[PDB]
Amino acid sequence: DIWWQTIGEGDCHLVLLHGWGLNAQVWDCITPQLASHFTLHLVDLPGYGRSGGFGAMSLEAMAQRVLEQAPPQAVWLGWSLGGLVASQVAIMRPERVQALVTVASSPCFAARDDWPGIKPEVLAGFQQQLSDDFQRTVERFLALQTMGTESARQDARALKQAVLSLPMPSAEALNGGLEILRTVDLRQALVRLPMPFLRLYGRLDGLVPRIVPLLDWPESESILFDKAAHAPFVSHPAAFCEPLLALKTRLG
Amino acid sequence: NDIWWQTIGEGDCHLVLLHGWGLNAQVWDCITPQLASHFTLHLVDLPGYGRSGGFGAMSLEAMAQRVLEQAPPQAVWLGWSLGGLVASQVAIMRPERVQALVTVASSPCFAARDDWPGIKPEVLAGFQQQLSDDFQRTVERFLALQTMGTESARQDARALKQAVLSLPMPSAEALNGGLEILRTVDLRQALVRLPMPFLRLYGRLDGLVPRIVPLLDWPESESILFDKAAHAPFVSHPAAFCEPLLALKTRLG
Amino acid sequence: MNDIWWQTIGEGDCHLVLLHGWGLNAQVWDCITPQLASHFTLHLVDLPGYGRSGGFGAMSLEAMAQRVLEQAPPQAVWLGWSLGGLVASQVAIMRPERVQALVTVASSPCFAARWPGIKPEVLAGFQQQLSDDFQRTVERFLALQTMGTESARQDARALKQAVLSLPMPSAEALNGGLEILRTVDLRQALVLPMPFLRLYGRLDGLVPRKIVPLLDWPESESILFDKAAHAPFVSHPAAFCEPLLALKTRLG
Repeated sequence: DIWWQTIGEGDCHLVLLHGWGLNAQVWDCITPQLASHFTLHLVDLPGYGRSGGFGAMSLEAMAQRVLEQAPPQAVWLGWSLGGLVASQVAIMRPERVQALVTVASSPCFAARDDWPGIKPEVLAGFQQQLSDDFQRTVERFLALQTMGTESARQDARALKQAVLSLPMPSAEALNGGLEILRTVDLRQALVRLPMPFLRLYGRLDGLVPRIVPLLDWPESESILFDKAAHAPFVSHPAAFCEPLLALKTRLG
Repeated sequence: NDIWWQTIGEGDCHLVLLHGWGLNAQVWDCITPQLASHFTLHLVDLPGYGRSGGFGAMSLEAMAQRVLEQAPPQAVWLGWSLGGLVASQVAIMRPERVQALVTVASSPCFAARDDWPGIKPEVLAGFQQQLSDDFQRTVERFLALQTMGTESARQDARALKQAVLSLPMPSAEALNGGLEILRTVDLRQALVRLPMPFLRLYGRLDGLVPRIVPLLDWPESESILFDKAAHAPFVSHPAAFCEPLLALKTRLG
Repeated sequence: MNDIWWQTIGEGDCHLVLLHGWGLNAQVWDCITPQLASHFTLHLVDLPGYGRSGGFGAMSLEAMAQRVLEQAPPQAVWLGWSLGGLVASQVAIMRPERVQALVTVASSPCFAARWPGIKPEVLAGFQQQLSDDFQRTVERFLALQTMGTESARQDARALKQAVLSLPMPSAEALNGGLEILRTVDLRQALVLPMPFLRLYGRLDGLVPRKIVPLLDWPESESILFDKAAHAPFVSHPAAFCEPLLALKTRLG
């Protein structure tokens, strides 16, 4: 069904959800640093990577399918689009999420009134370009996520390699992904999450504008990566892991 | 177990200030009015020092944990000398609490090690024994050691001495433990992977923390050397000390 | 492809040449170059015969080091993995003014036993077996360089990925490299006027624990990783970058 790979054997399970257009291979470089401290669940989201053969679906539905293969309890970490999925799971079944971690994610990707974000028509235009130029629209959207850093070239290639080492996902899965980002808004639903909530950001993130407002989710904690863009775990793997190890400990 | 903690100022951003070994939060008396309009200022007496009486010797880890417990959710943390190791330890342990790390006249590894400049262990050991057998003479030796070499040296040591004479000194055990922290702690590798901004202020003439280019090659941190300051550049050169703090607030937004 | 492929990454103004091992290419450094590009100008090399430098054949260890030198910077730290640790070492014998420091990782001066090590006739086996079953001989030799760790099957498929995404090295060059391992002893020519850092995996099958005799090289330093086998920068990235960053502090 859903490509799912389990690695390591700590008593704390960690579910890692990638972002739009990509797959679990994005975690290749931090899985070695984590697998001795967690049982790690590498997931290709439904419609993505080796989980082809799903079309579009609602965020809720994406979260129900990943939930249906998850361990009983686990820390849930979502990167970007994956951050919304991991968020939806915490909303739907809080007893399953010992703690929620989002990486370079926004509860509401599209700019709303007095809420920073992407212009709803920038993203709408990205769905049109996908019709006209499929292959190069995915590559251009991923090129956006490593821009701005003193590492952009090797980081853009890490992402680009990870989409090109597998057959492209369906164009309907991806367009649906873009729609989720365009229309989803979880700011309120997370106001009262009952479990530990850790939000990680990159300062130079061109998609998720740098946090102070979500800080004012008073129970959640946030870390801003000062020299990272939209993929802090690629450009800053060692700073990325350490708050996760600290988080396993705090749970205890 | 509660720590002396005074919040002053009416400023946008939070700034925790941590004094060095043997002193107390009064060392900041004469820069707080220039910072008061830009930061909410958190003036702390480290566990076992000054007004947070009744603590003995502890590890840097326990020390940083006790301070962090009365800390605001998110602040900029500025450490002077040993306070710099405390603030650094906080950065490492609890990055979500630390908007930015600043150290003044402070070293990640105070004692000289191989290929690493610092206080020679035997010189530190001599200071300890001197402190044990000849307390008040060694306090004066210490106060001179922080101000020596600058245009302003006597006036500055007098200012530091005022902060010493007017509060309870730390217990014999707290004193010895803190020297043992400086003797043993090495945070060099630990601070490579810090996620937040890291600003390091130094005095060119500082005789306790030698003149910086090894640490710059922490490539994501920044460093500033005041040509004319020694170990207390916020005493000797208040105006230049605050400027990079305003620049930091600009960077954080 | 009669050119040595050579890529430069970073702005750390200390230079660091990275030399891969038998069969592999610079892609094996994919997960550590982020950790190190902030601290070094990195030169990723594909040894001649391998990776993107495929249009070469068999050649002596000194021919290899000479070809690799021609495109190397004026001065640099030279770090070699496995077979690459013999190219590095050779370079710090032919032209030591070019080499600010020599680092070897899970490598030995004389790979074949005499002196603990690998039996010579079982490196004859791989050479012969390489003609009777090309693919599985390569796979089985590569498998030796990761097995022995808790992460053996992740680390193994990291190496296979790096091999499969580029042209398979020539049987000639692959045979040539096995020849270097089998024949060469550099134990005597390394008794050497630069700092000499030596990195080992306790669980390394191909490289035993000849460390304690090579500690006697009285001015060579050695570090053993207690849970690494032949590929410790893959199995343990963090513990691998730390000694490199402290070596850079010990210069300058």
